Amino acid sequence: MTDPNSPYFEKVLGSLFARQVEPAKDYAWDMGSTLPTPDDLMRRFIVKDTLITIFRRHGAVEAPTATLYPKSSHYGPNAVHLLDRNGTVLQLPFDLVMGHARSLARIASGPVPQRAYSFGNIFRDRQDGGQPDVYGEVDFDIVTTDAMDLAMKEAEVIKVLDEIIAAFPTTSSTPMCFQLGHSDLLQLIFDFCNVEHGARQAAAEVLSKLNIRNFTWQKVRSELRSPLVGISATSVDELQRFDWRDTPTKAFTKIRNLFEGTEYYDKVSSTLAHLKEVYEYSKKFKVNTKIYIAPLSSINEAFFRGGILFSCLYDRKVMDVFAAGGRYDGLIKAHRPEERHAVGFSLNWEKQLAKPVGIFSAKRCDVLVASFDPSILRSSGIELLQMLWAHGISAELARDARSPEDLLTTYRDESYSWIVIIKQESQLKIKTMHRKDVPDADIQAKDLLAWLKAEI
Amino acid sequence: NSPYFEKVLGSLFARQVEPAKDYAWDMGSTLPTPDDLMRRFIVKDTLITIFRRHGAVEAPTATLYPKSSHYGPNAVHLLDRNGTVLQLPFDLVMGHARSLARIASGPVPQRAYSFGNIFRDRQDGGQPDVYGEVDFDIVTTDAMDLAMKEAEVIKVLDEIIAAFPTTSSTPMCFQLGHSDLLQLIFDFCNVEHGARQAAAEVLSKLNIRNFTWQKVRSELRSPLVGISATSVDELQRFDWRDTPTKAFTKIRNLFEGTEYYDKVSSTLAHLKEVYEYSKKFKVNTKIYIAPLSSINEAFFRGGILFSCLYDRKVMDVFAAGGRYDGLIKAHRPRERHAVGFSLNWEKQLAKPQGIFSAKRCDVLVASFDPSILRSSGIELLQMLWAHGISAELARDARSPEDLLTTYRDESYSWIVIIKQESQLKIKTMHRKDVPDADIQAKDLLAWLKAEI
Repeated sequence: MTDPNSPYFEKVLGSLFARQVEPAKDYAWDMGSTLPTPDDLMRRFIVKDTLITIFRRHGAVEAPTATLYPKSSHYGPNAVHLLDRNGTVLQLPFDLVMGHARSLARIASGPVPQRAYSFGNIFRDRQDGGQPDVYGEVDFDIVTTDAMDLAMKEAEVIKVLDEIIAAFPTTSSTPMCFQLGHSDLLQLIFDFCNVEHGARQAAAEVLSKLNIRNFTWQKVRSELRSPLVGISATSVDELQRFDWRDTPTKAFTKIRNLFEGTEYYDKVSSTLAHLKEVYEYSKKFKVNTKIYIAPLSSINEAFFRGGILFSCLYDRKVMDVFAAGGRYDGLIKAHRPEERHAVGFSLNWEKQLAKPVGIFSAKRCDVLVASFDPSILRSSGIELLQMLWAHGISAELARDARSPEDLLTTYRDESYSWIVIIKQESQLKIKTMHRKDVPDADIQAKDLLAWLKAEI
Repeated sequence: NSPYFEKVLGSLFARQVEPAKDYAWDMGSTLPTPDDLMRRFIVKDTLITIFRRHGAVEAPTATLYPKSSHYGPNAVHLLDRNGTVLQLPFDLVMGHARSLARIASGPVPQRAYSFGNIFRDRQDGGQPDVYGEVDFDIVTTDAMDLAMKEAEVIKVLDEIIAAFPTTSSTPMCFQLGHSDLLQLIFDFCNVEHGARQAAAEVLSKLNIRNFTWQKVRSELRSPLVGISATSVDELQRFDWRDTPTKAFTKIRNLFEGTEYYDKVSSTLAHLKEVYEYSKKFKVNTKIYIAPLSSINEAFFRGGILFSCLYDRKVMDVFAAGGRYDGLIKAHRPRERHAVGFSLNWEKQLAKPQGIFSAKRCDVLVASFDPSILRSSGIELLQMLWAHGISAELARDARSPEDLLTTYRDESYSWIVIIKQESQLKIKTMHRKDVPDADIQAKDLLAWLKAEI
């Protein structure tokens, strides 16, 4: 109710942007700040590198992401908000689709890659004056200027996620499933159950948790019955007639049977044909993960108004989300002040794929170059290194050591494929570390490249 | 921080966006073309390959932190909910030095690279300008072999130079200096301390893009800096570069008989050891000593400074860096040592049969029957993907001339056309002397491998 043009607003802005940071807040910013261990970092590199290999098979390129933009009303206080000097409230990305949709709505007309992936940061606010929590998210998006084969693009996105499942150990040998829904279906269900328009976004948000982390229909009913949402007891009864999932042919029949005599039938039928087409394309793409139709699917439905929704789940007795997405044509249109259509998923790849709970056998560094003579180390050692780098072999110089025992103790936390020790008179002792049945070999320095190549 | 300042702050963060401001934010914005994005992938992929040879891993980069007094109004400044003025990265070294001073995570990787964004503030309400910077850093926990680590950073740059077409056939050079050398020159030339940062900023342009000594002297004598004419004359005695042995001799001669001689000589001995390690690393690009080197010297206080330059008649900067141990200490609250470089890799390397012959997509799967395209086409697609072959599906087309006209702005290695009875017509597009071939669909995989 405050006057937005109140002159106290400019007074405090200029006053605060003139203040230098107070020391208590400067120290509080990153007091208990920790960095991932270098073993975490190598795991992150293997995951990212595997992910890009999958994306590139599809002809995708990396696209840049928006870092900063006017706040969206679609987020609560755990989004990071910041003020620029002329008073606009800005946010850091909370997900990556918001900035991508805004960019697709606002950028000048021009060509955009059809298939693109992006690695960006998303942020969570903490209320202790510390820096925001930061997380790596990866998106894969298919953007077209024509509305042709919309269901086929959607099935390719599901296919990419199926390829990711197959590529990683945390997902390759565990039950996963896809659950497909559709914003038009959900809104027609809301029409069917006489859910008041002012309550639907709140209802969608509670439903997005249904059967995730043991958030059963009883919990859902509570929150929908709370006066913060305010759904009538009869409407919740009707919505519960849709609390199920099933394989597609069955689920399409159930749904048509639920809407049989209603005015909603033709629109639902259009929507089920689209899901059917997606399901059929997924069979052509050879998706191995089980597909379910879940009519109350609603994760981020405000972003996906008018389009398919999908989530990929850990399909165990208690389920959790692996990735989620949908067609966000409607989010693009809602941000226009050049038709563009987009479907994609978002994935927290570090949490789901990189944290430990094969591809991870790759070493940070294959060759350690060492010598017990400090002066040989800093001459011949350097000359071997640049040779190995010139032939694509990963290699690093050791610190000084007095004996093999002392060297391996110093490097007890590291893991190499080979440890090369430079002796006097151009002779190399090679300790093979990636096995244990292989004895140490002395070779001539001139043969190091041949010996390493022939070893593999 | 009276209850006054809070109440207005909370109301500021509740205020709705002005429509004119919301439009201005990204009115007129662009993305790079899809061709630029593929070139960026190739460059980034080659860079990472170089870095991984050294055992390096990618380290995360700080996105947001309390504002540094060193930047002016072209750095992006933002207020958080507690009224602290924060900034977006203006460069990557500031964030890395803060982290190394403020975390206690014990072991950090010794060799690391990072790709981050840096930002420049705009005046017309538009979003900040964004640029992609890449850094390579070597971080150590003792003062042993600092010069060897510095020479390795220089060798990584030499490997980048040899790897890319825009740098491997152009005259390039390294110019080496040292913050202690620069500050001893300032003492020798009687340059007042309040003027040294502005002086070092002017000197960082010396002979870059025709910024000759005449232009430097004008700025040094201006109110931007305010150095005496005597002091500028003495500084000109250092306006040269030479190969290292000859450079060290000239510098010792200029300082002979001064109180600074000992510290100069000690500093020259560090630079000689970097030069000697560079020869052992087999650095191919010419190395010069340039006593007035000063790019970002405030970040490299107490450490070596170096730039990598295009060495044509008109010179320009490729990458720059230095040892920023001193920036780390300056951020300790109320040891770690680091050296590295920074480079705008998109501008220098991605801005345009070579690394850039790699195809965005090797196979286009087409058909002139829409139901075959959407049945057999999908099946061939997933089969190609499952064997690591990059492939995409064409839109509908009525003839090969229509298909080729539609895809004029793309470049594939092969166009596979599906027709009746599991017959494929394969057009070879990466050569020109190769005629079309019809094969059985069950042989597409073998046929492709028989060509590469």
